[PDB]
Amino acid sequence: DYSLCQQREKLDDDMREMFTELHNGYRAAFARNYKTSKMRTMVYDCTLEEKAYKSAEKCSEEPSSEEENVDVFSAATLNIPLEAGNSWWSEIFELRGKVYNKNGKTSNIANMVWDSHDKLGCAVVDCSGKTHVVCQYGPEAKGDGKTIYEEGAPCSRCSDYGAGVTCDDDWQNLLCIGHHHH
Repeated sequence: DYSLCQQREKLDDDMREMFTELHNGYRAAFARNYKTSKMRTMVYDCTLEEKAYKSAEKCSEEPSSEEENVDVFSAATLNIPLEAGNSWWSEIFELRGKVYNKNGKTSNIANMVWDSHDKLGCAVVDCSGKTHVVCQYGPEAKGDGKTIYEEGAPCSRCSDYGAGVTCDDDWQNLLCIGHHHH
């Protein structure tokens, strides 16, 4: 549901969906291969999208807070969600276990697979001829020295999140989802 999002020049509902699906696929792959016990399903959040735009328009090439990812490019090869997603996912090679080490090498992948993250919103802007892609995540949790994900059977600890949260049959029963119609 993107009803609360406004018209953006370089982002539409299609791309919002592409961003969300890409992240959840990354998180499902990560949960199965690293055995993460409470990896949440992400849902698109139009409030985080507005936060992402307000931050993106500053045209920094670095994140301004722990829950922000930034990517900068021109002459893209892939579409925008894949160009950003792949750059951020590639940091997986610099991870060294479940503990986040703030070293400039893993901030994007850590935001994407932080187990308690369940919301994202993104922004696409031009800065002096380069595309900046920014995604903002929630809730706030990421930090140096903190545990990115707890380890164990997938979905075994969904109930840690409390009311209404169950294993998500939409994502191969690997992720945890909040109460919803389905």
